[PDB]
Amino acid sequence: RVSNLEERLRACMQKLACGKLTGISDPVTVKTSGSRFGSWMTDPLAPEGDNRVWYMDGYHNNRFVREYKSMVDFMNTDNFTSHRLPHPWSGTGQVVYNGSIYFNKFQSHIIIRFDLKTETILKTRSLDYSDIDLMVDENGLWAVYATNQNAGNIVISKLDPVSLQILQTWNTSYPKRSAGEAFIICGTLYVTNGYSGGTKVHYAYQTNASTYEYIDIPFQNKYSHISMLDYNPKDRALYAWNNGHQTLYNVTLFHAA
Amino acid sequence: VSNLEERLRACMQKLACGKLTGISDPVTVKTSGSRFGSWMTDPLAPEGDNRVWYMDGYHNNRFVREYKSMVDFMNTDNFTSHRLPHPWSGTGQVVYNGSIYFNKFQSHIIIRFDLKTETILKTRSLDYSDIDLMVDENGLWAVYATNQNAGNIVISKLDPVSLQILQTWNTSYPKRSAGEAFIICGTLYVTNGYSGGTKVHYAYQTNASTYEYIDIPFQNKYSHISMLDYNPKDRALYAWNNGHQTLYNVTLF
Ligand SMILES: *[C@@H]1O[C@H](CO)[C@@H](O[C@@H]2O[C@H](CO)[C@@H](O)[C@H](O)[C@H]2NC(C)=O)[C@H](O)[C@H]1NC(C)=O
Ligand SMILES: *[C@@H]1O[C@H](CO)[C@@H](O[C@@H]2O[C@H](CO)[C@@H](O)[C@H](O)[C@H]2NC(C)=O)[C@H](O)[C@H]1NC(C)=O
Ligand SMILES: *[C@@H]1O[C@H](CO)[C@@H](O[C@@H]2O[C@H](CO)[C@@H](O)[C@H](O)[C@H]2NC(C)=O)[C@H](O)[C@H]1NC(C)=O
Ligand SMILES: *[C@@H]1O[C@H](CO)[C@@H](O[C@@H]2O[C@H](CO)[C@@H](O)[C@H](O)[C@H]2NC(C)=O)[C@H](O)[C@H]1NC(C)=O
Ligand SMILES: *[C@@H]1O[C@H](CO)[C@@H](O)[C@H](O)[C@H]1NC(C)=O
Ligand SMILES: *[C@@H]1O[C@H](CO)[C@@H](O)[C@H](O)[C@H]1NC(C)=O
Ligand SMILES: [Cl-]
Repeated sequence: RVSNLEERLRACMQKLACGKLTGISDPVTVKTSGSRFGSWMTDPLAPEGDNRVWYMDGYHNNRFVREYKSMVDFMNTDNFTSHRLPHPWSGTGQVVYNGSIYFNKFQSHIIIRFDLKTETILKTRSLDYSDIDLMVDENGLWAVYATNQNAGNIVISKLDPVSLQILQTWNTSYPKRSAGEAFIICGTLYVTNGYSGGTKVHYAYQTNASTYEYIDIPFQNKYSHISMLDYNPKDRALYAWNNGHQTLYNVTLFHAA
Repeated sequence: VSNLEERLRACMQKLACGKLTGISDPVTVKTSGSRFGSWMTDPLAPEGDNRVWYMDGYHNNRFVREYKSMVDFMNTDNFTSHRLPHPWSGTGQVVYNGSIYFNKFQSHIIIRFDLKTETILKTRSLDYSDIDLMVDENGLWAVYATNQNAGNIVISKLDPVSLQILQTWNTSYPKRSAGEAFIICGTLYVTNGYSGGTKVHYAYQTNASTYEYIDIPFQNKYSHISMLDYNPKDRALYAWNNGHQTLYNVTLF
């Protein structure tokens, strides 16, 4: 199938162009709307003709997902379609991946896969261990959280996007309490210092080698508070919810291994 | 489809790249030919095309043996011979994308010869086995020594169609002292000699334009090696070992 090879080729090229984070560009304010907390994103596996933006206000008591037709439509207008999820989410760490929205069920360790076209829950899984951050990079679906197994320290888990089974789990040394926002680029989890004030990326955990090291990659916090910061492997950019603002960070990568 | 299948393979191979860390014990594929020669398979060949190309001698020969597959090559002496328009020199030939790239007899002339049409597609002279052509995950290469470089090995990235020199690197390694050499993921590995206890002890990364001396031993099973080339498709070192056809498995990192 031609459509299949084009998917495998695109995925391969993204992995081939993988690097380690060295620089974060200046943010471009996409839109100014919503409350203090929230999330906005696009589907990294969406077809070329699919540039839809998915938008979710708040980190609690909300079932409604906004669907904008395009990126330009999301900037200049407010014409969107409201989707009512069967369950409200918790936190701002959900992702739209391959036509489905993956989110954390309100006040629970339960991860839900919800098909946005069929309007149907496809899978439901509890970790039994924004408390849970779901994210996607060049390698697939991820889950970032914390356990009492660790000393409250951040935990990474690779998830099968269909069965939602944990494929592999990593222990980190970074305590979630002192953790700002986080994002995974090319299998390596980057952790920021805080949510408010001046923000920098000062922690990096490579999952391929199970090693961590302390870095220092500054990026201006254009506004007071950052409630979401997620990486999109297709755009090679950082999606951010910045205190009622939707901002985009360009990203540069340098590496060979 | 067929184009995407090849673009996917080219991408997957590049993704699995890494610097050489090990060379396994060789496997004797066949015992034939004179003391010098070269044998290979087209890295950009379809899955149904497992043909083995065979070139006996290093001086004034113009006949290439074509075996239908690895099986027919290993277990049979049934082959069809191709007559090249010009004799080659040395054992630094490569069969790339249906064409044989060889150095014209006693010259700096590289000839691209399509084996199906039996025609010469391109002919180019360089500035200067004197010229060794090889293929890795990145395409076609030319390795030799120049006059500007103090007899040191010189790498040139070639355009497989126009035989144009895209980029040139000058190593710090004298070709006279050099044994056989091969390119893996844009890095020239140079052996210590053709005979005795052989080992890879020089690696030049063309990407960073840097070099480092190493120590990667491998079994020179039949004492003398006149050909040693890397094939990015099956990730193995092809070798003409003193009238013997051998294969080395390679581990990267
Ligand atoms: C994303 O989801 C699509 C389906 O929406 C997957 O497409 C399937 O691809 C396989 C072969 O790769 C086919 O056998 C299936 O029939 C396809 N599904 C459908 C419904 O046609 C695609 O593989 C998914 N991609 C990832 C990375 O999970
Ligand atoms: C993450 O860390 C916890 C604790 O640091 C690990 O749990 C330990 O597991 C070992 C055997 O694997 C036991 O001997 C210890 O008694 C456990 N300690 C605790 C406090 O539970 C856990 O296995 C680690 N997981 C991963 C994936 O690294
Ligand atoms: C190997 O040879 C084939 C055949 O000539 C090349 O295929 C050509 O690909 C280009 C674009 O990639 C097309 O425009 C041509 O029509 C193709 N040729 C034919 C005959 O269909 C292929 O590109 C070559 N590969 C390399 C690496 O040189
Ligand atoms: C290089 O390694 C490959 C894989 O280990 C070898 O291919 C295997 O050959 C054995 C026979 O001893 C088979 O049982 C395996 O099934 C083969 N593997 C595959 C993936 O088909 C290959 O023979 C080795 N070649 C050399 C020259 O060492
Ligand atoms: C990122 O850089 C690209 C290339 O110049 C540009 O097209 C794009 O608008 C930039 N995006 C941001 C958010 O700066
Ligand atoms: C070595 O290569 C560099 C890079 O192109 C070039 O400037 C220099 O002249 C070369 N030296 C010799 C001796 O070839
Ligand atoms: Cl990767």
